[PDB]
Amino acid sequence: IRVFDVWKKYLWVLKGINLEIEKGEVLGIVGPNGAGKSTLLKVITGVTEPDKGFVERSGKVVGLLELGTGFNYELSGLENIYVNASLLGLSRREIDEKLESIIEFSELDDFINKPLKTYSSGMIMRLAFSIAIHTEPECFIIDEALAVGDAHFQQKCFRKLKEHKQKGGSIIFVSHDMNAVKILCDRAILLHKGEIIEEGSPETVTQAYYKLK
Amino acid sequence: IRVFDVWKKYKYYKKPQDRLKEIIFRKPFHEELWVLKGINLEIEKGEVLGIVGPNGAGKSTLLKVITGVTEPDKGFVERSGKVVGLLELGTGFNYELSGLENIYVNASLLGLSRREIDEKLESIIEFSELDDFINKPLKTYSSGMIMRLAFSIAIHTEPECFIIDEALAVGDAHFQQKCFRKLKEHKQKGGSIIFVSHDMNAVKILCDRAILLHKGEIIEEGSPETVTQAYYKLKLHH
Repeated sequence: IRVFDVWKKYLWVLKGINLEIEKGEVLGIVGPNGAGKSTLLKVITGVTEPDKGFVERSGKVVGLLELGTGFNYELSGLENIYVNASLLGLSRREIDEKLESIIEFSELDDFINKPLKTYSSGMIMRLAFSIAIHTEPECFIIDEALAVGDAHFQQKCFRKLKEHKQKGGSIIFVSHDMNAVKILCDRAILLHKGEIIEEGSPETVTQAYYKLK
Repeated sequence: IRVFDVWKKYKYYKKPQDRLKEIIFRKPFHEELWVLKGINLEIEKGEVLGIVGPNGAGKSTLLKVITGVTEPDKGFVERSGKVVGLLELGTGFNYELSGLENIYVNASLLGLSRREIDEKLESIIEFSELDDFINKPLKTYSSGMIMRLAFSIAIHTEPECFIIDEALAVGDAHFQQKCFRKLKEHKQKGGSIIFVSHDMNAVKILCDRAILLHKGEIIEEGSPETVTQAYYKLKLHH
């Protein structure tokens, strides 16, 4: 939710970053690839510790880095659901309530017992999406590379995202399509060399990015 | 390159519980299923071959035997040179290491020599378009930059065949074209490419010929029109 004066070095990747993601919000993060967007998201999700300052988050954040974490291909898809969902914080009771819905979402009911090694690359993405979309995290990190291979599958993923937004979820959108930002994002921010140059409505930020572009 | 009488099986426990019960009773309590049955195939240098089929047909397990990650239970596969696939892309990367340092381990694992790395090192870093960040460690790299780097190392190792699933290579179209241009250069240089997709239109235009894989066997093979037609005939009678 809230990022307060967070700093990260290795040179400082992030300098004086203050940010807040409110509930029910679709937030777009735009900038050069070299600006350090990945390091900013990692401090948010919590995989990277801020060198100076702090960030407080109400709940877990799910991003591409988390997606499909801990998968073991020797294990079955059904077995893999448990290990992935457990790493994402779902309780044993929660998994069983959602195991039925997760399998129906992936549409792998025929193949779910089969071990992951046999699955096609598309099937694995479909499975990891199903586990991730159901963990009910407070925030979702959506890079444009996500949602690839959607035989209308994106619509089911997109429909749950509307449900997630209505339930107080927050979404972070990482993409280079500014037009997409206006359509999906309630507000956006532009990141340059570890600092936020301009923030606000997606129209204002899209203008500023074009000024930089 | 050449796949002869390849067969591949796996254990199929009905319930996760049953994996326990087989420990207790000392008896197997699994199901043996064959991903690939009677797979005979040839890949000619300078060929774009399309592998189309249902997800269960076994394409992933078949591609994995070709790349060399999995050994066939029955039959054999012979390849003249290395094959690069999604599992290989960025294999062995350590994010704590620098982007330049990580290049060395990937190429060393992909078989490139210390001398071989250096000759093409200039173009590869210029190919990735990562200039100041090359000194920087991978952890700072964006997901795009990491994938962008991994493609760059793999695309120039000049393996005999490239396996391209359609979901793979997604990204900046301008960089995807850079990969597309190099693959055309790869084909001209005697390279062979394998195209895996559910887009028949993509298969028909790009693939010189194709095979249809269903239930672990090739039901129809040949010109892309016939195979794409055959794939439609298969979808009717299911």
